[PDB]
Amino acid sequence: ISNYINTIPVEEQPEYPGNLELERRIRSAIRWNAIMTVLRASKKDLELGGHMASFQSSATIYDVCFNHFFRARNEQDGGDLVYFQGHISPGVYARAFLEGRLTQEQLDNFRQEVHGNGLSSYPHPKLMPEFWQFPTVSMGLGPIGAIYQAKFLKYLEHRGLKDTSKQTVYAFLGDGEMDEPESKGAITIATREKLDNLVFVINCNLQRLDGPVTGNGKIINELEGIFEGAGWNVIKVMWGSRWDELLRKDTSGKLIQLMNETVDGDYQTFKSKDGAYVREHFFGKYPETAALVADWTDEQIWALNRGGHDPKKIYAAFKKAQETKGKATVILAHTIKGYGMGDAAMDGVRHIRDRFNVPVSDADIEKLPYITFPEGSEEHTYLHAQRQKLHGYLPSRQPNFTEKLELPSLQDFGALLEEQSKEISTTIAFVRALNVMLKNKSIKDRLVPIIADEARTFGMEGLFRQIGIYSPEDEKGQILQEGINELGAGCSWLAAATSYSTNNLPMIPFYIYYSMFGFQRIGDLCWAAGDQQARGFLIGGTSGRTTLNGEGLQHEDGHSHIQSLTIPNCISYDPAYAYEVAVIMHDGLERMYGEKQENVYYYITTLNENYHMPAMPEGAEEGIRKGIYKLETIEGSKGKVQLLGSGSILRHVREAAEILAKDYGVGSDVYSVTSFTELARDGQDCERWNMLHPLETPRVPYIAQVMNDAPAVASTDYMKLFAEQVRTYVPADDYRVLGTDGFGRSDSRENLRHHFEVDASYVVVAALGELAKRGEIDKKVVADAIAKFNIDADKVNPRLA
Amino acid sequence: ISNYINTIPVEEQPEYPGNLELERRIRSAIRWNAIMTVLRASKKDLELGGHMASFQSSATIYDVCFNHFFRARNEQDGGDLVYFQGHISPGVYARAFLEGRLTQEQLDNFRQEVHGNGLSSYPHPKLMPEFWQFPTVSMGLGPIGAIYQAKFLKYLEHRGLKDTSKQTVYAFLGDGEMDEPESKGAITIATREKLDNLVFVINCNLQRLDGPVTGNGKIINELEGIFEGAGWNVIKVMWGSRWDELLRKDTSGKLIQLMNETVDGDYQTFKSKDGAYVREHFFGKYPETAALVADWTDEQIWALNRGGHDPKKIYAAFKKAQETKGKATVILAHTIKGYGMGDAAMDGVRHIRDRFNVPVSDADIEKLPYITFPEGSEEHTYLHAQRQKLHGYLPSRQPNFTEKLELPSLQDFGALLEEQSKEISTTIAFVRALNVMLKNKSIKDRLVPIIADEARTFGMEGLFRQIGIYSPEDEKGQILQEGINELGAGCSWLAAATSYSTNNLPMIPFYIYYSMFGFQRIGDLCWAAGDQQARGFLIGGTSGRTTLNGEGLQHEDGHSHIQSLTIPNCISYDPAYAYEVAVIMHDGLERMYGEKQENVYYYITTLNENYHMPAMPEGAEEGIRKGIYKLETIEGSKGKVQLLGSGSILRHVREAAEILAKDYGVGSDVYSVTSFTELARDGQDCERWNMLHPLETPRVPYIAQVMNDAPAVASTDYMKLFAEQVRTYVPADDYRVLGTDGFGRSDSRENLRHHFEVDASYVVVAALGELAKRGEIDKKVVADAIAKFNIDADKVNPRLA
Ligand SMILES: COP(=O)(O)[C@](C)(O)c1sc(CCOP(=O)(O)OP(=O)(O)O)c(C)[n+]1Cc1cnc(C)nc1N
Ligand SMILES: COP(=O)(O)[C@](C)(O)c1sc(CCOP(=O)(O)OP(=O)(O)O)c(C)[n+]1Cc1cnc(C)nc1N
Ligand SMILES: [Mg+2]
Ligand SMILES: [Mg+2]
Repeated sequence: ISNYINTIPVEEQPEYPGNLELERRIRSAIRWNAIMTVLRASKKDLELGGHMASFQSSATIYDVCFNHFFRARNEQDGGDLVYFQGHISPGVYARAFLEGRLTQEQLDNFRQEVHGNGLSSYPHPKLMPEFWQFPTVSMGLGPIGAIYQAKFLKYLEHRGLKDTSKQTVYAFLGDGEMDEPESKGAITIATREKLDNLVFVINCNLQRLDGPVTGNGKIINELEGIFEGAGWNVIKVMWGSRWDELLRKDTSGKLIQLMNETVDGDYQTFKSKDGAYVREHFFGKYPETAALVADWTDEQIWALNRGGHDPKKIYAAFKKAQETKGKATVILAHTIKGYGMGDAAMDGVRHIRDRFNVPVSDADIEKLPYITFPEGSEEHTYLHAQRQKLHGYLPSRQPNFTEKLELPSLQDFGALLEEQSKEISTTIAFVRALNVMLKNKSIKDRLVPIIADEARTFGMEGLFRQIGIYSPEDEKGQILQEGINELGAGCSWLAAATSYSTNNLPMIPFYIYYSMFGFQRIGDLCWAAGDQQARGFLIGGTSGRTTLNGEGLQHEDGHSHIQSLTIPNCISYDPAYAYEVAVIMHDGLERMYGEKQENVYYYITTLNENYHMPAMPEGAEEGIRKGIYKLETIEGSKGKVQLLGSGSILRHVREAAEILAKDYGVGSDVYSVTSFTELARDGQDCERWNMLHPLETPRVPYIAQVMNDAPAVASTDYMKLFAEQVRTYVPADDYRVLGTDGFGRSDSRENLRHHFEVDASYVVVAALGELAKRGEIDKKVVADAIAKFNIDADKVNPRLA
Repeated sequence: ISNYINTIPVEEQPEYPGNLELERRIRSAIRWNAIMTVLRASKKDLELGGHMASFQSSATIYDVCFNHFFRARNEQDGGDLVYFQGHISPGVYARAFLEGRLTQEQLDNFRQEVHGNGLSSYPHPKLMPEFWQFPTVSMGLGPIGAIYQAKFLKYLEHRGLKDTSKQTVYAFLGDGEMDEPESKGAITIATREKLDNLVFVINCNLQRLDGPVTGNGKIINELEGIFEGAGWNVIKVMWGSRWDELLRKDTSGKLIQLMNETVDGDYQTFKSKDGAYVREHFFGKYPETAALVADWTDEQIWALNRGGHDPKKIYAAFKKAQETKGKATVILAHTIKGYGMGDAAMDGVRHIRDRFNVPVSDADIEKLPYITFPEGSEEHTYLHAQRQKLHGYLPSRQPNFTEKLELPSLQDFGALLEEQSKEISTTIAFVRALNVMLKNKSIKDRLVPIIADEARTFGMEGLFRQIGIYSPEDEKGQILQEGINELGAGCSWLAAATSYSTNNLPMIPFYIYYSMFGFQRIGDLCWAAGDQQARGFLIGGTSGRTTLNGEGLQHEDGHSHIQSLTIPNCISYDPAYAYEVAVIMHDGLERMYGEKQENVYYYITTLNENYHMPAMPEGAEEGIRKGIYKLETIEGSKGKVQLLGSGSILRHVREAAEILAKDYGVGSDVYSVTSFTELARDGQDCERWNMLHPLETPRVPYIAQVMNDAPAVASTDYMKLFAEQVRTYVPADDYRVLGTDGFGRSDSRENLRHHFEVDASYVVVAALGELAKRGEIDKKVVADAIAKFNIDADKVNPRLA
């Protein structure tokens, strides 16, 4: 911790390069337009919401950056990647309007987007695909997202894929937001990886929403203490220019002592009072500090301002950051929340128009008019001139990449479509599939395999040799080993998965990890990734409740597919065989990185269990993509059922089919369900459309074009809801679903599959019971199966075990 | 960052209080048994798994704590709260066996728990309720959980509820695990709250699972740097006692220097070579260093050990931690992963036996025998004596609290059961219910309201005047204000929700926050809370996709219920009315904290929208708790349907019922569904039971007892699956479900409810559609309803919008 004053003394401060007077004029119009946008919205009385106090506190910080630092996307790179603090969006909209990028109508449609000519409350690429870039309103994600984005830019340079040396990643953070663990939890990575292309800008207004961040402490010193300790370059922007003479003339050092000892709570109390109060309670603390302003008026004392509101102090900080190498920089900008808003914290607008000398008549002021600068005016000219010098306007977003990739054909995965020699797992199939992609000229080096420590568990260790591990194992290494850090790996994945948009350089990441620690652990990032239109693959390894058998409660995943189906643009699959994994990976590659450029990302659960991998049935490709296909039908003259399975449990459902046929004379149609969720969505879309077009030919759910009406049983390694979700669309009156509801526990696969009532025995009993209800076999046969199979009909429901 | 030597020089090192040689005899048996447990499991060839290398590196650290520090649960307090690193569990089981707390048959069932006499892979209270206390195997949750547990202990002392001053919270962490953002992201909280009852014990073996944490750096210095920066007391336990004469003998300071410049990777390299390669590639760096070991044998060099393996060095650290006040302490213990396992990390077993002088003869070694110390032996005597002086054995867990609470009756919530004069929301209902609880003598001071910054948004402000904010606004304050930190808040909620077990002191937490930032953001902690048998309330405020209308994509929650239903022991509700909220909160209170002591926690989504709140219908209580009740029946002669709604959307389904009756003569039964998830679980249980008891009369799902066969339509503020999950159990041929699938966006509630196709007009069209299909009405009237209601039949599916 250093003294509570500016890091950069005035004698080391560079001359300000812009026109302060003209800049303030434009900045005041932006402040005004932002407040008009939100006030106009609130007048509608539709609970639209919106904030003003935060942007008022950081407007000058953004202004200096827009006028002198921010590079826009250009022909060479995506420009500076700015993670705009979410709730200051009105200020960004206000500037964009001023630059003629948005119409008044749009501002008048702030927070009213459904009908198409409105603006989102916050940065949401999915809602405004040509405008916003990084979803930041869920606090804490921006900081860690920014760290891994800066690290990815370095990666692209080190790998010789793109020169990104001219890009800087700015993460605009709140001080209260720094309390989210995700906020400082990975700051150490920036020092490890020497991220001198990263600048954290923390708006230290000392307040969060309902009160001070740490009233009895000094948040700025806390921030400086931990960032410095983590090895970052810390630049404090504490006091404005009026304080300089004061600090210089004070030979006693008491003013510094006084600033050091005063806590946040008191500094906040001062700004809520007046000049006389500050003279008595702050300077009045010591005779020497009292003497420094004895000859000042109370009004002159009240003029003293925080550093984050002084363009000269701000510039000094951003320029210094720009020259700092070998590590990242954090700028702690001291501001006043609700700056210039008066008592507020219908003439409160009058106060604001007076305070910022806004050019709005006391006559028109009732109309909450927006201010624009006409073409040819000083303001208009300067505004655009500064932006053109920095390559244009930002934020801006390109929705599709321009180059054409020569993707592998499904035939290139031919080896995986044949029966496999040895028993292997779908995870081994995944690695084999990746190897096929790594032989493809067009995308081999665009692939970004990502792992969170665990590689050996996934048989990925065979790649540490072939393509190497990134380590600026050298800087040309291709694999990203992020350690025990799922959120960090997900942030690398996200940066890679959106490179097609931000850098017009499509990269195809495959992040494989323990499925349990996917959506459950980084779900807020998975949602944000959907918002950011990520295109990549999330491979949930060691998946299935009963399949990662020895690991237990906190590892046995029988529900990640329930979490993943809540993300609209995530496409999820639970393949049982190697050929399915290949057809799915190929399809995903084609949809996301082929000419379609579909904005979706994939989720594929894979397994750590080896078993026989048969050849793909001729023509089953499309059915695998759609979510289901008939594997075979076994004959039997005593009855007929339908049996569905997915993932590791399918082979057990097939075992049940053979038992039903040979022991009971019951034939069956056996289906592999590669994606219950895609089938459910398809069924939902068909019935929605049918409800809306009552006079037309009703659409038939895909699952109904595959299944028939005989009694059906489904079993998977996931909770029942995974397979039950398609009930409405299954065309049979009986559809029984077995699943792994309940907490996991350690045991053999055999014991867990019996415990969770999903093994072949339970599928047979479920099928026989349906026949028995139809009077096709004696109920005693079902009772006898239960006993023969050692099934305990009265053990507690696994959900409650 | 200090020199790469012990923080506590030998001159300030207290005399070790124990019998080193005897403790080693005991420790060697624990080491042996842990290994035997894992090897015997491996022999079964059931992919059970388990670890050995990690515990071998930290065994002595734990051993010193078990002999001289760890306080067991006693009559005064719950003892020290030890968050044992998850994968060192075999060592804990080995010691417990040696203490006679576990049997040999239990060790032989390591990782086979289904049949009842086994041991979980890791610390899972849900699976071993009388043994484990804290779920730590999901890395990163242990450290932040421990920080807030330590804070909660202080809270209990300041509130005057329990004297926890003698309790220390120990978090045993791995160095690789420190990369999890949750691991270091909340550490400044320990400094703000002066948590001198918290000790972080980081096993710095320089390795994670697939390689070194940071081979090109020095993870110990990185850790010291940031913890020191966060205000913690850092104690580095670097070198064993053999280095003391050496470090002192060096006058050039070349050794200190040599130690400072060597990177993690080099150090790991050395421990795989031998004294030879060490006296040359480490000591043979500077003539002054290689000269210190001039008169030394390559064997005496190879003898130099890391501090984490020397009990004298370990004791000093823990003793210094125990004495420290005003801040938390972190101990960085330098160890060797796979310590003493030689060759590897019957020949390897022979090596272990010899290396640690294990009392196992050549004749018995092939049987992989466990060792025990007979009563009367020195080892047995010492083992138990040390533990008795420390109040007993740990870990151990008490599943139920002993005191009897006098809970408020449902009558005490009478005002909430009546028709409300003022239009209010379910969130206002929750705050009022809390207030009722706050007037109950027995539980008023056991309630723990928790907020993450936002209180004003939730109308929680009126409570500050009543009970205040915990702020050591004073240390008697009842409300926990955790700032912008949902994970921290969840950890405080967990600490409070499990106080009933940990301190035999029931505390009832109510954590209210934006629902979107619940399971989605802290889902891994929620799962873990289930494992920890948490009994508390999670209130997802501002819930529903269309109800928090202006906030948009990262705020509009139409899926938290899909995430919460994956947790077995979480009970979820989405009430529409104030009376339902009171009935739900009363029942949860009774279930969890009444005599039943059910191990579940509640999740209730509440709304920010005000509307008319009717009186609870006579006798609806049981239906409200079970999940559904028939609100009303509307007469009609043209047809009849059933309409279901929950949350804020029920109001609209009720309006659709009026329209159906007024404009189309269609009558209906209207049901409020307070919990689609509890109904689906009930349905699954009935079907599971019916399948398992084919000779019995089929049980009928509650929802089917309540409903009839008339065409049904359901609408909610969540994705369709929320209501579709009960499809199988709805006894009607048609069950259409409207829901809010798709990303949220900003707009008026009216525009979003139309966009997401869940408003009254869509319910009416859905119902007419079913009647037309049945022939009751003409399809043409369905078509005319669509145009009449300004419904765009061809707009894109909201899931895709
Ligand atoms: C819906 O509007 P809101 O509640 O005002 C909003 C914008 O959603 C905010 S703003 C806010 C306080 C921000 O305080 P900071 O000091 O970080 O920023 P500022 O002082 O405003 O510059 C919080 C906690 N949240 C809520 C919040 C909480 N948790 C997460 C993960 N994200 C949030 N964004
Ligand atoms: C299946 O067992 P496993 O992989 O050996 C296990 C126990 O599951 C572990 S152990 C482990 C490495 C531990 O490294 P540390 O340096 O922290 O500890 P140690 O060196 O062993 O003392 C990881 C990443 N995981 C996996 C892991 C990853 N991510 C989370 C959130 N939790 C985990 N626990
Ligand atoms: Mg702030
Ligand atoms: Mg380690």
